[PDB]
Amino acid sequence: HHHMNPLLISSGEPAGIGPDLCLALAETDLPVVILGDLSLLEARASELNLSIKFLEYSPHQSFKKKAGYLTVWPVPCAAPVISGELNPQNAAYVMELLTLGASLCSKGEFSALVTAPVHKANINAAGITFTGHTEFFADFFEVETVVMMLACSQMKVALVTTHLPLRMVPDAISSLLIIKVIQQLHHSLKHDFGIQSPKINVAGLNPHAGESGYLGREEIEIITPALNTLKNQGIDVLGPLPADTMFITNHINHCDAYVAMYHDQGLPVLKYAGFNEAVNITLGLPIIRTSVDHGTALELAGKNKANPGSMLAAVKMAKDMALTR
Ligand SMILES: NC(=O)c1ccc[n+]([C@@H]2O[C@H](COP(=O)([O-])OP(=O)(O)OC[C@H]3O[C@@H](n4cnc5c(N)ncnc54)[C@H](O)[C@@H]3O)[C@@H](O)[C@H]2O)c1
Ligand SMILES: [Zn+2]
Repeated sequence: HHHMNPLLISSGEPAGIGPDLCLALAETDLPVVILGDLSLLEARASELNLSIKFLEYSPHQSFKKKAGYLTVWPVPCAAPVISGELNPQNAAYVMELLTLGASLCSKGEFSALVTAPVHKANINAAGITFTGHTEFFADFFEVETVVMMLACSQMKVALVTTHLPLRMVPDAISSLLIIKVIQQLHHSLKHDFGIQSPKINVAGLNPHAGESGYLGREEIEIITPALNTLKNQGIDVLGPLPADTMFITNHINHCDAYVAMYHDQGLPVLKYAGFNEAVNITLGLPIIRTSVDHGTALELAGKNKANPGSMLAAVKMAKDMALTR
C-alpha cells in the first residue's frame, strides 16, 4: 500500500465510553480500524445522534481514512449491550478484542494498537483474572519487564509498580525491578522519543524519601542501590526524591521523565495537570500500544458528555510512533 498500515483501536468495555470514543474518530482522517461489535457501534452512534457510514475492514481497501466513515473489524458481543450496564457475559468479548488486537499487531497487519478503556472488575467478576492491559500484553508477548508510562506535554510519569493493592507495594519493589524498569524507560526515551541523553527523576517509596532512614528503610536498602547501579550503567537518574515536591519544576531539576514507585504516587499529579491530553503508553512490547488515560465512565456512555481528548492524543501518539518505527 501507499499509506501506513492502519492503527487498530480496541473499543474496550462495550457498556462504557470506549465505543463512544471510537465513534468520535469517524470525523477525523486518522487511519484507524475499530475492533468491536458492529451492531453495538451502529446502535451507540444512533443513541448519540451521530451520522456515520460504517465499512467492514478489508486488507484490499485503501489505508487512507475519509471523514464520515468508520472502518470496523467486527467482533460479536455475547449479549446485546445496554449503555452503562456492565454485563459479565461480555467480558470474554473484551478479552477477545485484546487478544485479537495483540495478535494482529504482532503479525504486522496493523501498525499499532490503541486501547479504549476496559472495566477490570467486570472482567474479574466473569472469572477472568485480569489486572490491566499492561500485564495482559506483557504475558501475551512473554516479556518479563514492561513499563506503564503516562505522557503529556507537562510531564512523563513511569511506574515501578502498576495495579497492586497498596499493602503489596513495598514487597513488590526490589532493586532489580527498579533497574529493569528504568533500563526500559531509558531505552524507550532515547530510541522512540528521540531524547539523546535522558534525565530521569525518581521518587522515594516513603514520605520525604524515607527521612534519611527514619521513615522507612527502602530508600537505603533498595532504591539508592538500584539508582547507583543505573548511574554506573550511564543512565542519568536523580533520586530518591520526595514525591510531594518532585513534580514542582525549578531552574535546575529539569528531567525528561519522572519515575513513581506506585500508582497513586504518580498518576494523580499527572492527571491533574493533563487528564484530557495524556496518553498511557506501554514500553517494552514488540508492538506499539497506547491508551486513554481514563476509565470506562459508565454513567457517561451514550450521553455525549465524555471528552475525546485523551483518545485523540493516544491515536496521534501511536501514529507518530508507527511513522518513526
Ligand atoms: N486503560 C484502561 O482500560 C483504564 C484506565 C483507567 C481505569 N480503568 C477502569 O475503568 C473503571 C472505572 O474506574 P475509575 O472510575 O477509577 O475511572 P474513570 O476515569 O472511569 O472515572 C473517573 C472520573 O473521570 C470521569 N471521566 C473518565 N473519562 C472521562 C472522559 N473521557 N471525559 C470526561 N470525564 C471522564 C468519570 O466520569 C469519573 O468522574 C475501572 O474498572 C478501572 O479499572 C481502565
Ligand atoms: Zn489505573
